[PDB]
Amino acid sequence: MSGRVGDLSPRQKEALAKFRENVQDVLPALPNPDDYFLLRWLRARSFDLQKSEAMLRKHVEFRKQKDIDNIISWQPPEVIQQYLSGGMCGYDLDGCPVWYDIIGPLDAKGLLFSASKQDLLRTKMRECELLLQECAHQTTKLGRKVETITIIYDCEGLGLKHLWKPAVEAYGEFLCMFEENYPETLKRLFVVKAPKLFPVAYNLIKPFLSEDTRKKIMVLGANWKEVLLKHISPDQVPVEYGGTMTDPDGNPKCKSKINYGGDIPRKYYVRDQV
Ligand SMILES: CC(C)=CCC/C(C)=C/CC/C(C)=C/CC/C=C(\C)CC/C=C(\C)CC[C@@H]1OC1(C)C
Ligand SMILES: [Cl-]
Ligand SMILES: [Cl-]
Ligand SMILES: [Cl-]
Ligand SMILES: [Cl-]
Ligand SMILES: [Cl-]
Ligand SMILES: [Cl-]
Repeated sequence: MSGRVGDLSPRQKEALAKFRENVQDVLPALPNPDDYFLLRWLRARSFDLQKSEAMLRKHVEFRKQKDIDNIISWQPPEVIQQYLSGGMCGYDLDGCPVWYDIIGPLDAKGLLFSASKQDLLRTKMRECELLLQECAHQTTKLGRKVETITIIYDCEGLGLKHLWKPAVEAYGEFLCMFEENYPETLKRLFVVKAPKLFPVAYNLIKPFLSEDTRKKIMVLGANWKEVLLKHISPDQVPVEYGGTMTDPDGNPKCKSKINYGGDIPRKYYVRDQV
């Protein structure tokens, strides 16, 4: 029993009806408060009515404090726009948007020396909202509900520089934000090209992850391209990641969609310590 629309148990259906009744005062100000929306919060707290309501009400306050309704129109500062890696590229075989994270070339120190933690976190919030918006568009296009995302997490080049304490702490703040505000949004996360340092790095961030997220993390081995193509059509995957997708100009990295980071020029630095 999956706890999804169309599949609910009698106890889950009853809990959903009570939940909607209990939180109806905040629904008008939420985006599309359909059963699918409500059930994300209920599944995240195992249909505990008190905990689910507390989680949703905290999210309502987050949306207000961070101006989430208007965040898609907020373009990050130059250093972040140019050097914060990652991007949305393609859809998986079930129609879910795919997000690429590119860790190796990420200059975490340069970013923290060039941008406020608040603007870095706001940029990550905006990414979440962009992905949810793409899910809504896919839902309309496909005529069935699309509400999760697939992540390709490229750990090639992961190194000790990424485990600088302020970077780990800032990333943990992002992860907590994700868990508290975007529950039940991750479908699967594929870690590719992980080096030997990966288990230590993973242990540093596990404290910030939910058990639900941990269950969805799949660490791939040498045959990672093959595995990706079992989940995503080749025409939806960059050549760089085993597919046939390119930028319009032929570039196999699909850089028009995916930012590949890089070391941040000193002209962007705004502080000398963090
Ligand atoms: C993200 C923010 C707030 C600022 C950007 C600059 C910055 C602080 C970068 C942090 C660098 C850093 C600590 C990268 C983390 C490396 C940790 C790993 C490779 C372990 C694996 C991490 C996983 C599986 C978490 C994935 C989370 O579920 C996700 C939301 C994708
Ligand atoms: Cl520039
Ligand atoms: Cl210290
Ligand atoms: Cl260990
Ligand atoms: Cl563990
Ligand atoms: Cl599988
Ligand atoms: Cl420079």
